[PDB]
Amino acid sequence: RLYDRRSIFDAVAQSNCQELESLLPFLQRSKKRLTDSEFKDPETGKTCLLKAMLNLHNGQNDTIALLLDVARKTDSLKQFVNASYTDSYYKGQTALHIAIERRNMTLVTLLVENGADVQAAANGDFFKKTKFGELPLSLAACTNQLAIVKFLLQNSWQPADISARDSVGNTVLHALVEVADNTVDNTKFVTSMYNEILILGAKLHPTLKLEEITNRKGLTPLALAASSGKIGVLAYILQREIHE
Ligand SMILES: Nc1ncnc2c1ncn2[C@@H]1O[C@H](COP(=O)(O)OP(=O)(O)OP(=O)(O)O)[C@@H](O)[C@H]1O
Repeated sequence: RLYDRRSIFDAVAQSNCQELESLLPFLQRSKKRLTDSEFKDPETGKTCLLKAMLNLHNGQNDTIALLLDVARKTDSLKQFVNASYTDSYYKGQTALHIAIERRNMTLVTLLVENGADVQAAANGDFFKKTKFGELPLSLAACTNQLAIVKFLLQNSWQPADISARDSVGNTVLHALVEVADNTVDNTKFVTSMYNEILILGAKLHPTLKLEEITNRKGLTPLALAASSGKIGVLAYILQREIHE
């Protein structure tokens, strides 16, 4: 009949609802909400949904489901599902991001249909270059996740902005170029995903001049490849760029 940060986090990660059974009335009666400070790790920002996203057997976590649901019934749902990591390492990350990272269609769908921002920028160190993509779109795109990419743009609940730009003004095409490392297998996949995107550049916005967008440096996706030295892809872009 009561719950604290750990109590919930415990069951969520344990992946059981018998101990979550009755979370709503606590929140109802205590007028506390999963959203406010108490139920977050100030260090990171892990909300109980975010713990759930990390802990999942075979891709399953029935917690996620009777959790967005308990969040929805408590007047905090858009706020709850878009919660990102307050830290400097995993800065932008939302529930949605992880679902895409973890290549989970069933979870990425049961998430945006509960109102996940499909424009949330993965702002942290984790996504940056030190050894892109940044946007749920550009991410799925770059991870080779076409089945999800389509779901993002062609979405009935919330369309992904196909011509969006991250910090450093990079679109999905830029992102792809940025990922081309010249391997037989790499060039192939980037080429395909590139093509596929431009094809959806027909059905959804036959009006958009997508090939022509400039990043913060001021390069077209082609112009990037030219300097970036991704010769394989540059050849594709140019070759296709002649209607076949
Ligand atoms: N977006 C992410 N992708 C992959 N791994 C992550 C991500 N965010 C956090 N992690 C890693 O996974 C762990 C988070 O999962 P979880 O909270 O279940 O860990 P835990 O062992 O239960 O407890 P703790 O959070 O104290 O480690 C972190 O230890 C972190 O190193």
